[PDB]
Amino acid sequence: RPCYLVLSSHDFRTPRRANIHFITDQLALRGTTRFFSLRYSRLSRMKGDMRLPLDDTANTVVSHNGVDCYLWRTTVHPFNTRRSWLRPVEDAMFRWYAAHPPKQLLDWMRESDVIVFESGIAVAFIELAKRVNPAAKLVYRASAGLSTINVASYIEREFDRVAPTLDVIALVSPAMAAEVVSRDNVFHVGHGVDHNLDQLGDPSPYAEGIHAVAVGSMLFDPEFFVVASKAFPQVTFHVIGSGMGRHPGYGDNVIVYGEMKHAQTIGYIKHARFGIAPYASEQVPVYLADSSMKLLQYDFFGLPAVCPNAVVGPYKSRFGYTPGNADSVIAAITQALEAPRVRYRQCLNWSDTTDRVLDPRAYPETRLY
Ligand SMILES: O=c1ccn([C@@H]2O[C@H](COP(=O)(O)OP(=O)(O)O)[C@@H](O)[C@H]2O)c(=O)[nH]1
Repeated sequence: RPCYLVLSSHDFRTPRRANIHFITDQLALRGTTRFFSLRYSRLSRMKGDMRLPLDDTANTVVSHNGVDCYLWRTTVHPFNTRRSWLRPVEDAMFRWYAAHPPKQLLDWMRESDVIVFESGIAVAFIELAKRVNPAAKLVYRASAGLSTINVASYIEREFDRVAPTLDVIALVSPAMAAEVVSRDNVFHVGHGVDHNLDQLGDPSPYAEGIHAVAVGSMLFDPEFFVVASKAFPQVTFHVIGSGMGRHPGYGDNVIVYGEMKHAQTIGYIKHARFGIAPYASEQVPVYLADSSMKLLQYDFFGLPAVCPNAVVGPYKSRFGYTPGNADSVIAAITQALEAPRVRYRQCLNWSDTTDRVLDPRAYPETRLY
């Protein structure tokens, strides 16, 4: 039993699990498992961080589902000011941040056999991990491209600097490789799915009729549903965890649900006629076609999908539209309604995914070079 440390600006305790949470669940099955949460400060708090409900636990270890969680709270955290004249202040703050890890981080690094750094702020601690524990296998999990996150220049330069020294760079999408300045240690590992997705998919939340589903708040475009619901009165749109309420534009054929536990979303997904990834913008990375979690979930079931053209990507059963263009929304839906359900996409479970995250060389198909 190996001991894992995950560094991320997620916190493991926050209710909507992201990819790193699912991986972390798998790590917790394999060995000790600590999740150290970064980029959280007093500043964070006065800006609406998802982690604020955890604030009274800050800087202490809390056990959550077999994971040791630590939300690091500093007074300020370094960030992209987005003003290129403020750069040397940024560099200063990132250097300062990186130079002042808490003892708990250092201890956890020392205790770890494997340290996973999620793309983002965690980059600032890769070198530190190498110094603290050169025996630790250093796994960078690229949930997102650095440029997409729009990290400070410091983090890009630092990532570029340290990236070759990482044991594993596990890209969610090969499309991320262009901006990763390393080769021999760069691997492709999607997105897992729950090993029991098919069992979770039964029963059925839906009565008779045609049901379409959207799950998730990422770039949530209510206007999609404004148009789609009006244009398709015979379709019931199930809008789950959109991060917002009932937009006044929604037709009565839209059902708006609060955030739903992942396992419970699945029946809504499996038994839908088609799913929707209503990203409000096409100013999105090319990799989002691969990295979108909801689209992966639809894909698992072969659920035809309506999504912006920019995230259709190299996939069947995705019908692109232009956000804000009613005609294209209607055309895409019209096609989705008639698309057959076929499981085109191979979806490894989270356990098999985590295996390849940790030892991609044992699975040579993951190699990008
Ligand atoms: O109330 C919710 C909202 C989101 N999700 C899931 O959370 C993941 C991420 O959703 P988000 O929109 O934030 O990102 P995306 O899927 O579009 O990448 C997706 O698999 C959703 O299916 C969920 O289970 N319940």
